[PDB]
Amino acid sequence: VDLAEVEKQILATPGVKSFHDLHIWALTSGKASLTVHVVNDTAVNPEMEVLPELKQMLADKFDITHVTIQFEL
Amino acid sequence: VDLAEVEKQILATPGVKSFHDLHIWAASLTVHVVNDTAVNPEMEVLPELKQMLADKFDITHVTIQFEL
Ligand code: NI
Ligand code: NI
Repeated sequence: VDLAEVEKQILATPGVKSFHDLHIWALTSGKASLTVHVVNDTAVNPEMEVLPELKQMLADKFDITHVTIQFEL
Repeated sequence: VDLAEVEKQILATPGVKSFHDLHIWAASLTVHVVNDTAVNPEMEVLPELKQMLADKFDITHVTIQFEL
């Protein structure tokens, strides 16, 4: 997992203003686990309009399928 | 940490319908919450869960994902 591409792809996602507290570590299984705090734009409900896009991108681009994404304004 | 008491308090929170993928390790907590679909959980649920986990369990390193 290239942490720079992960950061770039998070900030490249429509409706993402910023992020912090990105953690990416290996589970016992050796599979990637990710947590992140995302500040979404005021115009989008991120549950509907950002979360599915971040899930899709993290799976497709990084093979990360164990995700917990929190949104703040 | 009593996961049974964490479970009760999460489910006791207004706007919470269910949760899964609760993980607590050295304390850090992650969880997936299904909110009531009539509630945007970003203002009506998230701060409430964060203050409850702080008050009741001394847990402040939290990541809560709302979905479904
Ligand atoms: Ni945060
Ligand atoms: Ni889930």
